[PDB]
Amino acid sequence: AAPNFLRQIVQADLDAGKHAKIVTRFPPEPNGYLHIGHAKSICLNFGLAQEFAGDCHLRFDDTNPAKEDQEYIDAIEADIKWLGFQWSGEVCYASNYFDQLHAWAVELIKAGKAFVCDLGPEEMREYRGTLTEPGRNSPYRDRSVEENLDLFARMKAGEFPDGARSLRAKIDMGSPNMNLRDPILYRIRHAHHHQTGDKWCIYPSYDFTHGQSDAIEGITHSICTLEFEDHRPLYEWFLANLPVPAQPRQYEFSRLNLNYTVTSKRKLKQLVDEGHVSGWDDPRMSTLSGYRRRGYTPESIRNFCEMIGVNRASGVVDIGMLEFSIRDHLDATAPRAMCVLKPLKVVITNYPEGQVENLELPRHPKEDMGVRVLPFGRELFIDAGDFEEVPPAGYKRLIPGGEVRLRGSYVIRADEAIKDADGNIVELRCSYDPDTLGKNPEGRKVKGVIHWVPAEGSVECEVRLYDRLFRSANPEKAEEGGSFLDNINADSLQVLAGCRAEPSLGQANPEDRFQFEREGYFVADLKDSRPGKPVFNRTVTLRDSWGQ
Ligand SMILES: [Cl-]
Repeated sequence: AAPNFLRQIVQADLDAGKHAKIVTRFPPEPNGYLHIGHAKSICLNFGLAQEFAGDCHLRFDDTNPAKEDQEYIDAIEADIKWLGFQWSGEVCYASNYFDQLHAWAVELIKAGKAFVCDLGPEEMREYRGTLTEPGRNSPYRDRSVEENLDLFARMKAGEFPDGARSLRAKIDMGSPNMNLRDPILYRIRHAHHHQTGDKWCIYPSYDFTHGQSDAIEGITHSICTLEFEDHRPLYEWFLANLPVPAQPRQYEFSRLNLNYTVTSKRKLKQLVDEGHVSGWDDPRMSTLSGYRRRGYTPESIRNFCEMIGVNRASGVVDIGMLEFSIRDHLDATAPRAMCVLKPLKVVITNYPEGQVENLELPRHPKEDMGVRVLPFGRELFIDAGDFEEVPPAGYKRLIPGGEVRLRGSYVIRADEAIKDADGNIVELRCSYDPDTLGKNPEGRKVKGVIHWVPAEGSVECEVRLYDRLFRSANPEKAEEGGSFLDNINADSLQVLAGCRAEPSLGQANPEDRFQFEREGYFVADLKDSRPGKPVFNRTVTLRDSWGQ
């Protein structure tokens, strides 16, 4: 619903009679798992290309030599495919461009627009200056082209140890823009690269790789977050001073800032490494893997991204919007079922023992989704919460001598509560009114309707009740001497054993989603569900409990 300024930019080109296909890219570093914030970038880059029949590349920004790239490459590809998108052509890797990048660096040296600098980090930082205090030229800035070429070649050949010298662009140490103050282009690092192995011991900087990768790929619209807005002059400087094959243009959008959420790599790691969650794909984690395992649908995430739009204004999005999105999608699309979370045995005293009625309940109140068969008979389970000896005001379920409707079934009456030696109710003996199937009793009213399952045929199962991992809107903000862990929601997970699902749920497959009557929306966990024995995660409650 909200405006998307990039959509309007592309449409204006069309309105002006321009027919060039758009080419976007999603360019993550393969060094972390994606989170919900990345879904906005994914929906933006792939979605724009889809909308206008262009291309979106997947590019791994793998310029850094690291050991565990493949783990992250695989996970990132799986998230993108799960969201339903497809990159055009082959997967791209920034490391594929190392030869060309090095060639272009030599061109800058030859044009007197780059130099080899020997300054150590202390001097390098001191010479850099600040936004208010202008920097100083490196003492090596006036090296000859010949000397720069020789030193750079010797860097590439592996002559010097890590950090001994770097190649820098020669721009302006007095620039009000820090990125134009002779930025580093190459550093020495003797390290094995996941793609190119031991071939390189010089590696290019983010800025030297970024726009040049875009040009090589023929990117038309290079989309990044506002964090890199002040990099645009440098992005443009390289394109203006290199014989690049294309002139991609950079656009910046405001990142997704959800409340109640942590997305920072270091805090996520601590949550995982210290056992606050089960792993990176814990249903409470803001990872895309976590969101999937929670039961969110790709539709709900794409719908949410569409709803918040794309703009250049920083601002917080309430996580209730995302919770609404999955609520809305599952309300419309998910089959209904009954699962008794806290079972209480019920005996229908005037129901003939050994007899059964096979009631048929629609899987959806509106869609043509078939029926579930619910055997009704003498032995049932209801939720223990739906009977009270001493009811609170407004209570609408079972009380002693009182009635309740069983969903899609009969009106029953609580006639005797059986208690154990400790005073716990272990059985509720009820009568039913055989004239009430699909009919209200004549001359009296029944206040409430509850879910229920047959005792014989119910599926025993584990149900995990999930809620927000954090209980405050800005969890990273803590009191003096505290941390973000102080804001953890102690009620974020409740594991229930011995729940009683209707028989039809015995045929649930991993990732099947349901509305559990009067309880919420649930998914059969993709890892722990096995045939005949689902394990259910609560995806979201029926209605908002947190407010805003
Ligand atoms: Cl860098």
